[PDB]
Amino acid sequence: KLLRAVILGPPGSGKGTVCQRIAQNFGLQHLSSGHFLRENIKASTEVGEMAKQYIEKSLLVPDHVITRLMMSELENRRGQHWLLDGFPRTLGQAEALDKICEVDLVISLNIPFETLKDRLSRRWIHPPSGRVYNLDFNPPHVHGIDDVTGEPLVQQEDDKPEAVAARLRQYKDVAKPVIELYKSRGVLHQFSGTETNKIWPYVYTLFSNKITPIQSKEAY
Ligand SMILES: Nc1nc2c(ncn2[C@@H]2O[C@H](COP(=O)(O)OP(=O)(O)OP(=O)(O)OP(=O)(O)OP(=O)(O)OC[C@@H]3O[C@H](n4cnc5c(=O)[nH]c(N)nc54)[C@@H](O)[C@H]3O)[C@@H](O)[C@H]2O)c(=O)[nH]1
Repeated sequence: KLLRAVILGPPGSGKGTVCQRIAQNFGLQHLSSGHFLRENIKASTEVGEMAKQYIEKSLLVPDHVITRLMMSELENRRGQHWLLDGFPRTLGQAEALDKICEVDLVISLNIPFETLKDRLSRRWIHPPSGRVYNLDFNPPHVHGIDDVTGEPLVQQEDDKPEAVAARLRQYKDVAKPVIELYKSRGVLHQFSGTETNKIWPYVYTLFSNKITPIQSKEAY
């Protein structure tokens, strides 16, 4: 009935980029744990307050806290098509997911470390606004500064080479049971390469099997 789709891959792999193309071609919003984590911190909710207790201590917010805030969001979006970016991260989150839907489509992105490192080295942000500047696509009008405020741009910690390598290894270690699970159900589609542009046509085709591509009024 409603679509239940998932895009997985290590940080830097282009999950956000693919989700954005899916929005422009299908009108399908994507849902991510980081985005819902932000939203809960801004609203100062009970789960937001739990996450902040970890963050204040420079601790990773545990998977179970993320499962909690994600299931709560999905359980309140039961009449919507879902496109999940990077969730489930773990086998236990995949199983949590199983209780409230049947996952139709899983896209896995396998991108070499060198590409990950080179993509993320080219990303800068304006931290207060969260405006993101990809230097190969949308660089700031003036070098080093935000387009509105002219305040200096920052490189996110996770975007630096050592952090990129650490996060890739963290991903590899956790990803295998999740990919195996969806592989045995026949819903997993795996893509490798260095260019999102080259992977996109295959992903497009998979979504158009499930939901109608948007066309313009005068395309008839
Ligand atoms: N336990 C726990 N888990 C968490 C927590 N928060 C989030 N999680 C999640 O951990 C996730 C990792 O999430 P993250 O929020 O820390 O980071 P992530 O969603 O992996 O974001 P990234 O922005 O690092 O990666 P991604 O969305 O895959 O990349 P993006 O599409 O933004 O591309 C990166 C750059 O490459 C560029 N790009 C893309 N394709 C190409 C291309 O073809 N060519 C070039 N030159 N550039 C390209 C883009 O313009 C972009 O600048 C798991 O899956 C869970 O969802 C948490 O607090 N605790």
